[PDB]
Amino acid sequence: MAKKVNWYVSCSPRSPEKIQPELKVLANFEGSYWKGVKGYKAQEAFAKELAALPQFLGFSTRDRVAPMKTYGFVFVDEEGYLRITEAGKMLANNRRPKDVFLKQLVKWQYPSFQHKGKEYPEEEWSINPLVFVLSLLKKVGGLSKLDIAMFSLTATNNNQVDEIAEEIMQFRNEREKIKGQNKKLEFTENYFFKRFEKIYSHKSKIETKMRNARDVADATTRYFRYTGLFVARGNQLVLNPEKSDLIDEIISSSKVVKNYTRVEEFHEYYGNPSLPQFSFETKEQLLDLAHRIRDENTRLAEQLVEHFPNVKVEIQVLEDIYNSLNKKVDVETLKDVIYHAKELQLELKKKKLQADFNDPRQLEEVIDLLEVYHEKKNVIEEKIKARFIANKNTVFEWLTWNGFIILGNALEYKNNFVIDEELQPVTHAAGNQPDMEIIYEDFIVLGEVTTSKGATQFKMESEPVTRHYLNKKKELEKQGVEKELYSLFIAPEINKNTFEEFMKYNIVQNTRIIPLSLKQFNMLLMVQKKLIEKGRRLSSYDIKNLMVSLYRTTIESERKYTQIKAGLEETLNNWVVDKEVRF
Repeated sequence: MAKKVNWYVSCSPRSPEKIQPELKVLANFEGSYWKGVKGYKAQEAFAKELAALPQFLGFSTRDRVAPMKTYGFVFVDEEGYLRITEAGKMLANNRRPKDVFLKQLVKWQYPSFQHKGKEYPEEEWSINPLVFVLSLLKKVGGLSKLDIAMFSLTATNNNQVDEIAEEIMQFRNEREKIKGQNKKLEFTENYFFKRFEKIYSHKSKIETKMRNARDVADATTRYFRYTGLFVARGNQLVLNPEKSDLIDEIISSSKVVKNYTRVEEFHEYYGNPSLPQFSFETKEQLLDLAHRIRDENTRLAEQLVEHFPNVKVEIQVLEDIYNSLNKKVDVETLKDVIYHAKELQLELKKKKLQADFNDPRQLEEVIDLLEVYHEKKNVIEEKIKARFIANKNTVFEWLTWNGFIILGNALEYKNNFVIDEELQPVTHAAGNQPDMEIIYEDFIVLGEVTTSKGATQFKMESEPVTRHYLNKKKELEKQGVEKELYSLFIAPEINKNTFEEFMKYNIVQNTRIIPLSLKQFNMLLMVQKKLIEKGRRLSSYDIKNLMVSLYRTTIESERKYTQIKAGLEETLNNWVVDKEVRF
């Protein structure tokens, strides 16, 4: 048949936040001829402007554009011109972008204008993929990436939820009986092999399909987590329990519209970011929602403010946000207040972790997981696969960032990697950003981490770390922010040449890059764990003193690699001794 048997979240890009800067560029081409030969001039000029983005400096145009069509941001009208829908104009302008994605992905259906005709016959196809996963999870609790790959992508109709839920429950019951981890895996892989054989050099072909399903399941979890309707718990996608009422309405009102064959008519609906219109989206009920989020944020800050006065930052931001409602109480203003209020709630939740780390087992879990990264590559993959959806490179950013939260005292713990509504990690930081920026009262630390080693580490890290550092120093000067800037570079094993290159930049180009082995970083967290056991904890000054001290050693030590390396070990030990804790 021409007929496809699975749906698809493109891997270009694999994470949803990279659409917005592409779409902003594409919006400059609105009203250009875009189809057939008259369309060459515009597609070509777009290709080029898109090439200049930082995200491409460190493909076929039609492959970059396809997802923007699939999610209803853009279309080609019947006279062949490029048009940007209202959803695409909101996203280009960066207005409530997770809520734009949430409404586009809820309307997303097969068949559709992009997916119709002989390949997508109505006899087989009638599904809203995101709502299908919502309904499924109601039955099966959680789905791993592999579960999504095996069971979900090959659903082609909303009406299959009950039968696939049944099948999963029974697959988990068979697996559950199989004794021992390695036999469990074989069984899992055998079920997956046969299942996909019935669905589609032979063994080669069917393994390609399983791998494509795995790759797509990954992008699927990242786009779905971006809407906030789903979050990760361990290595499983689960429903977000803060969204239950929304998720029930979504399931109850979703639909596959029949009018998909004609472009303008289908996009007057699909391109409308007002739709679907949810019950609570009246002035009266959005007031109530804004007020409930205000109370949640108040409760969180109330409970932390005495022992963690760095919540003062979010308290003031909340006030600024809700003050808008002194001027205007219309639907659009209420939606902006709610969007920014939920963002600020996530900031309060990062500061809540400082309270959770008062429990020595929570603090020690981060230490033990960081220790996993001294093991062999294959051991790290397997241990991280069992506990996270994100790959082990992103999880190392996330663990290091938890490291900084454990140390305490920041005004802002700015992860540049993406996390979801439960603060679990999603996607690595972009190549033009440090992995995190930790902002303190009078200094700033860029956290730069890598699991890389050897020449590969020099190649991957030497230049980006120095450029991130000098870019931020220039930005701070431009903004008149007078705080001294440091970058803390952490790897399981710091390569000699990398180390030397940063020492050269500190003394020659006036950077303040401080390289610390993972072992040295974990010593810090062990220090703080021992202080908390005694009713004490590091102050902001303690952390500043460590960064200043280590920095001074980098530029004052004798120039030999082994001398600067020993100087740093000694400076670190001095600061550790000073804390009067015991190993």
